[PDB]
Amino acid sequence: LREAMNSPLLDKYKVLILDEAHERTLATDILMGLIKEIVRNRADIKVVIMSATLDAGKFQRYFEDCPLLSVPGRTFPVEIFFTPNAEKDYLEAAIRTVIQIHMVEEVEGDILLFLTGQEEIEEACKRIDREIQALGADAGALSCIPLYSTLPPAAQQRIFEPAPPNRPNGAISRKCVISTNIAET
RNA sequence: GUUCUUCCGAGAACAUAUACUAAAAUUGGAACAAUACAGAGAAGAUUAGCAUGGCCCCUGCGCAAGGAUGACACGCAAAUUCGUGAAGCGUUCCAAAUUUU
Ligand SMILES: [Mg+2]
Ligand SMILES: [Mg+2]
Repeated sequence: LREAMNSPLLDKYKVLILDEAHERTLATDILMGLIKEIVRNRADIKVVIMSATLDAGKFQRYFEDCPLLSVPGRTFPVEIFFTPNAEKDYLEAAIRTVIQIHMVEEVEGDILLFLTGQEEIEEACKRIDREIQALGADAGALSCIPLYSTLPPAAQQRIFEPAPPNRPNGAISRKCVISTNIAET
């Protein structure tokens, strides 16, 4: 967007590629419109709008029914789960969920819990620490790591830390990263 | 006033205090007749009665018997006095998802 404001037809460019279109950022929304305007005029320049989300081909219309290419490719399959009734206090549920997983799941792995913000990610750390201090020696060590966009560098760097070597009884120790949408994308 | 005295115009005896004192003038207290109008004790109703009480009477010779069982009684039915533990308070809140030039 900064280049176009000096050179409206993007004169240096032959093939554009507007990646990650799903994120729909103010930079991107402006671009797309001007770039469709460019697709008039500079009638030699290719445009390849990529999106990583499956989105309902609204992009396909917008650009004069341009051809849509679908490419699959995840790495592993994921299991999805729901609560059958609707819990009325989600943080009490989330905290309770973390403990439940820590105790019952036999597979090694870390827990990534999505909360709304620092008023909660700093509460959820504390309260989850309380119940693991209650569960004592049998349960594996759970390490609770907050993660939000304004943590200083040293506090962010924790997330790279590996789990304990687990307790001797075979109880799986785990890292629990509690994070806003910074862990989403 | 009437009977006696006489020197004669006075004397003596008898007789002794009635009457809400009115032909009045004033000033009160009871019961009558009845216009339009409704219903007179007893835990639904139809209804004998006998009591109880007292600054309420009437008829009755009356300690008999009657008057709506004479009437009234008919609710705010409030009268010697407390003992317990919680909670506001003594004046006082509420908070940053991601991120780009
Ligand atoms: Mg009766
Ligand atoms: Mg009678």
